Amino acid sequence: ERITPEWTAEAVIEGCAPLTPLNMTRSIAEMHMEYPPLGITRFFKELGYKIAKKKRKNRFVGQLIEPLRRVLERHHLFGATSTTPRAVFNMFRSKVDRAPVELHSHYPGLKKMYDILADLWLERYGSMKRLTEEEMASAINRRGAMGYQMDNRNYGDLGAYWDSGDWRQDVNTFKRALLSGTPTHAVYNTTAKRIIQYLPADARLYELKVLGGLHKYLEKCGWSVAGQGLYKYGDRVKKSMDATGAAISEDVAGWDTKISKGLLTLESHMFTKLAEDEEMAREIHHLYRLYADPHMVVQREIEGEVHDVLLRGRGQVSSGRQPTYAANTITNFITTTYGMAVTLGIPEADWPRLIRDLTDERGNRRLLVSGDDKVLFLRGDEARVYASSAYRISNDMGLVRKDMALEQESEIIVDVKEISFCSHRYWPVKYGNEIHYMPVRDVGEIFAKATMADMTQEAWARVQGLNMLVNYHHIPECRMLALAILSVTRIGLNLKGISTEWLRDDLAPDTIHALITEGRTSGWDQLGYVDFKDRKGILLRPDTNYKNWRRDLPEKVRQLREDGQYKDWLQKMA
Ligand SMILES: [Mg+2]
Repeated sequence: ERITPEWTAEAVIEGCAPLTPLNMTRSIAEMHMEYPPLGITRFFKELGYKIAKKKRKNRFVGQLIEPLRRVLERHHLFGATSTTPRAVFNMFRSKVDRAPVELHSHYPGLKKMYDILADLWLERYGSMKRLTEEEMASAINRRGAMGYQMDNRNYGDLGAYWDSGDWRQDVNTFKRALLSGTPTHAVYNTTAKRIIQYLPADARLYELKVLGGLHKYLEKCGWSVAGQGLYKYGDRVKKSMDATGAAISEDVAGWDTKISKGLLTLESHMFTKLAEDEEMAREIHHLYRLYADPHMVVQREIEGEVHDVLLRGRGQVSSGRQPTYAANTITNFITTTYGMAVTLGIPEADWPRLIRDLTDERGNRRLLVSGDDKVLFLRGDEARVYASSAYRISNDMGLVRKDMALEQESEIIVDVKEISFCSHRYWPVKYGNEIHYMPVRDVGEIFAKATMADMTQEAWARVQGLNMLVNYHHIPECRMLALAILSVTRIGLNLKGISTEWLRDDLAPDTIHALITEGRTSGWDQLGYVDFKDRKGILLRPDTNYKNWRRDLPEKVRQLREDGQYKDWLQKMA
């Protein structure tokens, strides 16, 4: 039914530069809208639409696991078509087309904590430079799409665009138009996988250049796992639990869709504080003027006609933006620390020390944060105070917790192995005579992510094999699949084009022991396994289906090998 959304008033946040909309006329015209809007969204404002056109498994990994596909689909979460435009628009309306809560009483306290963190980072680490070309080359996804506004340049993917060097002039053109107040290439494209939003490739490279340094501060933070591999997370979870004794690990449903323009105004305020010069601050501020006023093209289908629909929102966070992870991590830390401080009655004059202590992993409160994922660690007495009322503050901000009633008290976790962080739990695994906590999740999810993405298909599989060996060797079916992947993929591929210490053809256990025990242990035989008794549930039961797959893996490896040079890794196991 034909709806005309009325947005609430905007928050006015003292001490912060407002994120005024840009002049979008040029960027809107670049999308070549044809018809006036239908208006069937409740929050997003439709500007117009045009007639469009309806928008596999890696062969190496996929064939290696094929004998297991049945048990993985039945007993695990492997789960294996393109989403129709009808379904795309239905999931946009269900999940994205929801107004953020702009108006609440928490901005002054949130600002205080953003300011404290910014002053701490500046005091200890200095201000933030734009990324260098070399840093940008390390961070790009070479397989990223170009965007409708860039499709008629025929680059294929980001990697080809990057190699051509043409982006150098385009990024400067993007910058100048943006700073004029009338950007080019500022309308988001979307694809369905959830719905991924992304600016054109030139805009994405500019974002990375300006805001990509935020990751460097996060690497210094004891509440962040930025730059650290998954094999380190369990020990961090254990260390945090040992100093506290109780954990609260709650997810927000659709975190990205709930971030307000008010929260974005705070992010911008903080990041301009960090910028290296005044022009950079203006660039960051102008990027956030774009972010807080997102325009995007989403598909739909009515009466058999496929539409490309131009929609305008307010606030929210787009997923296909490289700085998003770092900005999400910071805002998740601040909103969580704020709600905890207010709920526990920590006086505001102690908030600078509180944020320093969280950052230094000192005291008996700890956080671990990655994107929208967080675990809060507290002593039992404070955990009970937190669990019974901190949700009121996040509810006030629209940060509603997933899969629980609105005012349900938080579950207090007291067993380190029940803490979920970054979609894993962590179990103690023996390396020689020491213990390290290593990640586990449903093996169907592990295998699916290793399977669903030329010589880059082979290089991609090989990197999945190296990653699986490093992170999941303690799960027997994962170590086995990893060794099979490394036996069927050829030596000499460019893995770095596709995670530096171990991205090598000559990877050996000494590299893995260096990452986990700093080389106190050695050899294949000191790489631990989970106990046989626990090989069930999320892990593959070691029955005849597993054993037959293992039996036929050497033959399958020989059949999948082609003209390359290979080594036999399956003999490293049994
Ligand atoms: Mg969590």
